[PDB]
Amino acid sequence: SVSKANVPKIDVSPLFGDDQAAKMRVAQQIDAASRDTGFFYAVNHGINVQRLSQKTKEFHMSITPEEKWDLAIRAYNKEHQDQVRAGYYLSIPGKKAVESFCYLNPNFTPDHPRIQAKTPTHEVNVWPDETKHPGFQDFAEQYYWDVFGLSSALLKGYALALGKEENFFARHFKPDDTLASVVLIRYPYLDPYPEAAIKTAADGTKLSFEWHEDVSLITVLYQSNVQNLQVETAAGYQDIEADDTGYLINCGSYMAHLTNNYYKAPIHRVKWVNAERQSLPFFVNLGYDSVIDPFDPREPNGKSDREPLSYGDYLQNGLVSLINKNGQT
Ligand SMILES: CSC[C@@H](OC(=O)[C@H](CS)NC(=O)CCC[C@H](N)C(=O)O)C(=O)O
Ligand SMILES: [Fe+2]
Repeated sequence: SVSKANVPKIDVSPLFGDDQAAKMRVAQQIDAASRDTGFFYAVNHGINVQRLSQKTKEFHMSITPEEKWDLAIRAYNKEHQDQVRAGYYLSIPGKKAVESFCYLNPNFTPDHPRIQAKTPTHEVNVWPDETKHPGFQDFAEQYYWDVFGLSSALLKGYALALGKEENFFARHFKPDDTLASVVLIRYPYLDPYPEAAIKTAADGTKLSFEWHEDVSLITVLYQSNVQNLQVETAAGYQDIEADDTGYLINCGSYMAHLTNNYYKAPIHRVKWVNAERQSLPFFVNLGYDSVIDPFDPREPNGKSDREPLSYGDYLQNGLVSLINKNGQT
């Protein structure tokens, strides 16, 4: 009774290469999707998503309660005051179904100047014991760089789409300083599924996570093949078809700011489904001091009545606001 959202598949492979005309034809497809529902699937992205899913499953299904406390963010473990972002986010049986593991830039090491300075939103990742999870830390760090590479290519396409040179965003998206994160979200099957863990939208739809815009520049998402996402359009909420072979891409509210809402950050939500599944976002965040001057591609002089906002300010406020709105995940 809900209609299907228009979410085109775009072959992004030309964004990795040097065929400028072909990159422009990709850019156009990105422009079109961004102005329509705000979602598309990136196909021919080069990443082994089946192996991602398998390694992620192995982790989620083998990590023990003892380990989850030992890795827990501050919201679950007061001993871990430095873990605001990175670490384990516990479920609460009977009340909260979702659980997840977040990690940041592998280059945020104890000697990183921003870690030394204790700058907000920068943390050193926590990992489980290697002997209990062999290969996991190395797999996950490598995945960070594989999805970083895809995101750089995507950002070349968004820049071209907006009438800019292809490095317009990508120059602010750097291995040594990016605030990008990976989140490995487990949405469990539960029998019985507690009502407490199911939210209800104003329209009656049962949800697992309420409506929101993403806190990102763009978001680069892998999910299992279980339909769950909806996007608000002018025709109401529409269902996003699942595709476990591609990456679902959308703009976050930083892109909306920079573009004066020419590329809106689409409002979307997560339907409740009683299915064991994965939601594995990569949030494309810039550096803490990155500032892009806002502009408007619908105005002849390109000028915007919005003020510049540094990415670090944006991100810290955004993540707090999202927790206030939709709850601690
Ligand atoms: C379809 S919304 C994507 C995913 O939800 C999230 O990841 C939500 C909404 S985008 N994001 C967050 O909670 C922000 C996580 C930020 C992360 N802890 C960080 O520090 O970067 C889900 O529930 O499937
Ligand atoms: Fe989201």
